[PDB]
Amino acid sequence: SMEQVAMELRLTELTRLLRSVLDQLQDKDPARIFAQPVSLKEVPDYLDHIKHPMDFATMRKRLEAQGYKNLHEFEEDFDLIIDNCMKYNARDTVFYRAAVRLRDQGGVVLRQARREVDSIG
Repeated sequence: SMEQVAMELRLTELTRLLRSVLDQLQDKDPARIFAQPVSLKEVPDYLDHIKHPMDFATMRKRLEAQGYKNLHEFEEDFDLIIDNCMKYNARDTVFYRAAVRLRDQGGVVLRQARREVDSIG
């Protein structure tokens, strides 16, 4: 139908905006601490601690499959990256500190993306 097409064009444009948001968030992680999944070879007990792992590569796969229906879903995944890290790692670690900086800096980017998604429908 023409409606299914129009909906698909909306999803495509959302995907385009989320791809730019993702790029901006990931620049706030210059050390690449959140770039890839925590290695189960190197942290074999990770899944006893963290039930829903997340990382930027895993978000990017979902994005490119147009697997985010709205910004709320995408934010949920970003929040898991931060929140998982802040639980698994102690406060006095480079990892926890990197999460706090990503959270603080990403907030700005996400504040305007919410306005852009409401604005452009």
